[PDB]
Amino acid sequence: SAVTITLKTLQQQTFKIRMEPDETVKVLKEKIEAEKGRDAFPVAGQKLIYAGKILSDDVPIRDYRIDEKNFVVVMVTGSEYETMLTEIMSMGYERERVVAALRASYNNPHRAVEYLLTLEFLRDQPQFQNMRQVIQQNPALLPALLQQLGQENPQLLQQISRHQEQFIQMTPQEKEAIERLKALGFPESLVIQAYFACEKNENLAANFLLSQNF
Repeated sequence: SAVTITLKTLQQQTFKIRMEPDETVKVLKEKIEAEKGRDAFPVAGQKLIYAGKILSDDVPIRDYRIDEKNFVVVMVTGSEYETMLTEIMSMGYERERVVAALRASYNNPHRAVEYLLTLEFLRDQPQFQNMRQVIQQNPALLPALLQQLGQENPQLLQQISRHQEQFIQMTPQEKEAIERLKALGFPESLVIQAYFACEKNENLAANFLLSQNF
C-alpha cells in the first residue's frame, strides 16, 4: 500500500522515492537525506516545494495529495427490588441472601431461586442512555454531555464528529377492472395492485378487499 513520490532538488537533481501514502512528511524529509545522501542535504533547509509553497514535515505525505506527474523541488539550505425481595424471599429464604442472588441471578425468581438454594457500543452503554434519557426533559444536557460524557469515549468521537446527524437522529385490458373499481369508490394503488389477487378475477382481489376492509 505504496506510491512512488518524485522528489526534485533545487540543485536540479530529482529522483523517485515511494515510502507509504501516509508516512508523516517528517520521515519523508529524512528520506531525502538518505535518498540523495548527506553530502549537502541537511534538514534545517528541508522544504518540500510541490506548488510554490514548501510542504511542511509534520503532516503525512498523502495530506497534500501530491501526484507523480509533478515533482517536488525540495530545498536543502430501590423499591422494585424490595417488592421483589418479598416476591422470592416469601419462599423461605432470608432477606439479604435474596437480593444478593437477585444481583447475580437477574434480580428474578428464576436464577435467584437457583442462587438461593446454596455507534452501537455507546448507544447501548449507560453513558448514552443518560444522554437519550435525560435529554428527553433537558435539551441543555445534550451539549453539556457531548462535551463531558460524549467527549470521553474516543470510539464515537471519531465518528460523531461527522455522524452528528445520525447520532442526534437516534394495460388496456386490466385498466378496465381498475377504472371501474377506482370509480366504484375504491382507491387506486390498493385497487390496481390488489387486482392481481388470484386469477385476475373481480372477487379474489375485491371479495377479500371488501370482507377485510368493510
